[PDB]
Amino acid sequence: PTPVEEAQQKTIEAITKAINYMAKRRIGALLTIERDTGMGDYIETGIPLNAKVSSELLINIFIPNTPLHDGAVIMKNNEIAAAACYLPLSESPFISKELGTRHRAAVGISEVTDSLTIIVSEETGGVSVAKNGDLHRELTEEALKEMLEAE
Amino acid sequence: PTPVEEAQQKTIEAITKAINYMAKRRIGALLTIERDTGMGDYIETGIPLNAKVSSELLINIFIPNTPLHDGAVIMKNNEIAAAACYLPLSESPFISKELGTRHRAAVGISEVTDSLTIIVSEETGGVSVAKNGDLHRELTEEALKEMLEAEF
Ligand SMILES: COc1ccnc(NN)n1
Ligand SMILES: [Mg+2]
Repeated sequence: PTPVEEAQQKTIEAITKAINYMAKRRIGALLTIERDTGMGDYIETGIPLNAKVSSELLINIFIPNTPLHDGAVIMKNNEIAAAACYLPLSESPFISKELGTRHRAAVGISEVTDSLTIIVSEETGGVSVAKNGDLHRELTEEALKEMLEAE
Repeated sequence: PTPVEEAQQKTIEAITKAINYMAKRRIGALLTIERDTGMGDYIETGIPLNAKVSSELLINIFIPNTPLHDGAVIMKNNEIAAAACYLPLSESPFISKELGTRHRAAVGISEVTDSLTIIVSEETGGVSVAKNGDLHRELTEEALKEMLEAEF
């Protein structure tokens, strides 16, 4: 593997470790990975970080009742660009009616960008991914890894 | 003021806001500001962040029972270089006997660098600074801000 490929794999590993920790503890989380569609306007609504990715930093960001947990982390160029960012809420009538604004925000950004967003539910610890306007629910760890590698 | 001066003032405002929040809630914290003596050897022992400073990130780092809360945050100019860093423990007899590892680590790094370290006690909420081998305890918010402004 090249240094770029090793860097992507290390980032995937950091993401999945953090997601698993939060799912176990039913900590709500919202993590959007910018792709070809720029999301600077949304990044600018949050707290700037421009931080190296680590599972530890991701977990510390989403701790309940802390400054940085309310909103979305947005990742760009293999770094955490900002935390506590605003995402647009989807008006789609085809999202499961039991879900709240976290999932609607993930679907909403997925409607107007090619980004991939990961959501951890605070009600169940379930893990889902929003892309292209659809929400993929009740993912296993292997399913999430496959989506991150495919992306 | 120059951009460098404005950035310094922003970083001091972020630090003081974080320390004040943590002091009020008895959140233990250990925050070393690198000066002219390079601290790379200690930065390398922690989790790399290389992150822009904010009061919100500093507070989130030290929340008890989280991955990044144990060990020192080391700041380099206007960045949080790393968290959960090791610092050497001082054996100075002028550290109050009731104080724990955070204060001893702060004095310890202050004996081998020109850095300024801020400590929040999880027992009392009191704020102290370690510099040049000396620990100064029970600082007011004004005293801390003045110390930080004088450092730059
Ligand atoms: C890290 O990926 C995932 C997905 C679904 N559940 C979990 N852990 N309970 N991890
Ligand atoms: Mg006194």
